[PDB]
Amino acid sequence: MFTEIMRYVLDLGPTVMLPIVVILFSLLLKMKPGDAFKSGIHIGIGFVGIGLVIGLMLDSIGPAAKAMAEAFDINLKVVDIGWPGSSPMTWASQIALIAIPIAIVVNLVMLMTRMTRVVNVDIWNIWHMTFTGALVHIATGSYALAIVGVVVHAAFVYKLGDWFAKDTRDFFGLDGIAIPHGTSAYLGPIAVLVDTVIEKIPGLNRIHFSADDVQKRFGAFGEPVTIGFVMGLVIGLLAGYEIKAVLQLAVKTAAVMLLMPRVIKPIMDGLTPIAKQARSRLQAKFGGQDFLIGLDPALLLGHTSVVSASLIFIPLTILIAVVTPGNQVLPFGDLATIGFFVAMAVAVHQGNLFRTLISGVIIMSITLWIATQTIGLHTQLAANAGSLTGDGSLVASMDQGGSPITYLLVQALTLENVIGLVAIGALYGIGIFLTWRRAKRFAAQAES
Amino acid sequence: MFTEIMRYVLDLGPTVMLPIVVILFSLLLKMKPGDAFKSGIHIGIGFVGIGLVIGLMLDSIGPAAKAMAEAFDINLKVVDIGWPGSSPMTWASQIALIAIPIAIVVNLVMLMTRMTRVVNVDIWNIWHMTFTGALVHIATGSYALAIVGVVVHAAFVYKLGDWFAKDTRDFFGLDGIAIPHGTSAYLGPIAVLVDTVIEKIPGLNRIHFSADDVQKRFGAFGEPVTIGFVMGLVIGLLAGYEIKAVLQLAVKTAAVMLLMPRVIKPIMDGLTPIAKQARSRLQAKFGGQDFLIGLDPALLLGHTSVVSASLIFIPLTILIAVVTPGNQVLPFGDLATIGFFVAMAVAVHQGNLFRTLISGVIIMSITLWIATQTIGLHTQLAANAGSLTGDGSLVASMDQGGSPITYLLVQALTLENVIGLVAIGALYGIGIFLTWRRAKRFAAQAES
Ligand SMILES: CCCCCCCC/C=C/CCCCCCCC(=O)OC[C@H](O)CO
Ligand SMILES: CCCCCCCC/C=C/CCCCCCCC(=O)OC[C@H](O)CO
Repeated sequence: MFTEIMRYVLDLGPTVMLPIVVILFSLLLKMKPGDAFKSGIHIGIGFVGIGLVIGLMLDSIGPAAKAMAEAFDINLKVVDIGWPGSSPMTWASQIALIAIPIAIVVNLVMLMTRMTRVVNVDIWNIWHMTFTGALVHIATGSYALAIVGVVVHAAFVYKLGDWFAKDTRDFFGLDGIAIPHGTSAYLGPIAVLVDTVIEKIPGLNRIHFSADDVQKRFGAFGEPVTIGFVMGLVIGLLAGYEIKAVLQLAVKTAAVMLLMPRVIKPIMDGLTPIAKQARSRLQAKFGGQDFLIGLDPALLLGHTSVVSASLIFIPLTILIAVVTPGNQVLPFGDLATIGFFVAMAVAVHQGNLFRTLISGVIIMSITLWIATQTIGLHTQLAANAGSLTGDGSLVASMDQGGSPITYLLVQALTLENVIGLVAIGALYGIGIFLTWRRAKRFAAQAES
Repeated sequence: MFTEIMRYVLDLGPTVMLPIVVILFSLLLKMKPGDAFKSGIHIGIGFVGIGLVIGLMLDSIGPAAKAMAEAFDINLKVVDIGWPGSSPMTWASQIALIAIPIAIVVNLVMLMTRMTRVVNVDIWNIWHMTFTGALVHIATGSYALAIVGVVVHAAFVYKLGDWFAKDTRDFFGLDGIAIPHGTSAYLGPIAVLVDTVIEKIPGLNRIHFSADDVQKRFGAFGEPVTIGFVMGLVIGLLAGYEIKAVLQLAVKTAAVMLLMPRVIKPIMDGLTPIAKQARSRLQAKFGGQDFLIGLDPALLLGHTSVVSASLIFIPLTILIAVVTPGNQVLPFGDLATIGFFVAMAVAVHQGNLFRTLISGVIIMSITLWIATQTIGLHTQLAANAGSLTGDGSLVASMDQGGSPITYLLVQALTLENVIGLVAIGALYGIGIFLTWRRAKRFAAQAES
């Protein structure tokens, strides 16, 4: 049955499934069988560590952030269940398993018609696409309209990996990798718009503040590890922790700033030989068709700037939630892994924390406002998965709940808040246009 | 008073308290302030990662070994509770908190009287000493004899750090570091005996199964990472796991071989700048004498040749427990980290799996046999700690329970089985004599 062969391939995990597809690629690419095996193990090993550092993030940074929001006594009565809560609900929809073959086919069609360079192999991030269908299915009521949302969610991110290819390869050091999924990509265009505006504003276009400058004025006290200690201290202090817990958390936050890059290196260390052999064999067929592998946006968290933005925005997002007019959602389950949101924002600004701070507030305010506009649809998905206890408490999430993709599609096929559609649609649409044009220059520059 | 501050110094953690001593020492050495902080933080990051990888060993390789051993739940009716059960029991003894100052004073007296060169900073593995005293207290009924056993254990392990210092540097890369605590060091004298016997037998002295020889023969299939995958497959199969869990475990058993070296390096990188400055200042004052810092035995598992033996000996330590004469103890809790038993054996035999296998079988048989002869004390150590029911189920553990130190100390002051005292004491005593000679030989070679 399709469901078993999929639910077996799904529950197999990236620890096993992804190595095999990478090994099978090298075996048919005339690579020595031992060398092909060696890469697959490293790719899986990196994912084991990636689950470990992220496990540290959600079990030490998460508890503190979840306590800061409660300590900051506000009126926000709806709690961000986060992507740890959104994904289980999304996998309970009737389109959960039918989306995975659909997304590949949209990729396969686009690959043949020369509409994408991304050959996605991360079949686990499709829950983001299922989320767009799930909320459309709830609002519209058409099984096809939900399926169409999956195709749109797939085709968009497949090009979101194309448009951020130089940013992933040159800034994050991920050659041949495209990061199409997750908040890092689909909120990327918002940052491409902000950095576009700032560059044309005089004076504002000359303000800089990179983490390298902190090390060029403080030394050991400006090193990324040291910042991970001080910021970890404040997160514990602002959460009412005792001096023991504050001191203990700070090293764990610092340990992220060192271990996280080390756990993502195995994937790069193993993917390098396969790409070069394939690049030595596919340039003579398809013709210079530099392909890209689609992987988890977790590989973007191995940047010292991203982790610094992640810890810095833990208190900021709680304040952005208060300030943001119209918001009723309290940040919670997505506060630990919040560098996912502002990841590609740092890449666009190339390290300028000044623009990263401006982008993040715009990013967080919009995602917090959108999640407030999807509380009703989100709570139905929770009920449609058994996650709604007898309380009936409103269920909302910043991940996928505040997605412009999922929102702009629902508000188009329903026409509830046209004013919301116009403002968000123009804001996101311009960002998509500017993100697409930036890649056009990049291709012409490199080729010539 | 003392108990309150002791727990606070203890509960603050190896991640927070060890940086404090390191930071203060560098400030004492007139080192730069920020340069002192950076070394302290990296050590904490090192111990954060150690807990993460040592938790993957316990939570993934553990249940696999706990499943293989369950086949023999019928013959061996006493279960090795392991160090995850022996350590808590030993921390409830009356001699627990008093053992920290007692062991530090012994180190000071031995350091001042120029009897040892180890400056132990792991005030957390002192429970091994408290275990020796506690069982002596249960057996002899004397508080003094319990304290005497603590001091004798402290004196032996402090001397064990000196005598196994070349191995920790030449074979492990832990310069200026001694590993005095743990099953690795105090069963090391057995390995020195096995090497001596084999090197005197003709033909058997010329058998080499080293890791490097494995790599040239196999290639990428003999590399440390690939070896862990293969053994992870067998461990999964022998535990009755499904095909997927066999494959999922195998990548995680290989991830330990790669991730563990990279979580201990921050401790090395933090301690290195301090060691050279301490050499620069204290050289002339202390007569050009080289000191060693005493840390956890977990830094010995960063050797790919040890993790392999930690997987190879998971089935063997079980199979040994069926043929060992007079064994009522089923290995269990210590199997996930069984490399903690044969660590220094790998260094003495210089990574020769032939001599490691012969040595390891001797060590496990002796510990399993001794663990059978210490059950009554262990079952009372649980009763006095509250970890017991009225069922009559007996408690045993190969960690500290099957310890030659605790057994020989108990059997000397009680004289229950004089035959067992003579046999274990002779083999251990001959080994200690061979171990001390090794230190004298190496020091004279250094002067040359
Ligand atoms: C630069 C590239 C990107 C450009 C992006 C431009 C803005 C996109 C927004 C579209 C929403 C348009 C309005 C949708 C509704 C149309 C009118 C309608 O049907 O309204 C019915 C309602 O009942 C009346 O009150
Ligand atoms: C290989 C090592 C060789 C060298 C080994 C050297 C050992 C030195 C021991 C000193 C402890 C002296 C005994 C201290 C016991 C005090 C007990 C006590 O307090 O007794 C009164 C109490 O009320 C009763 O319950």
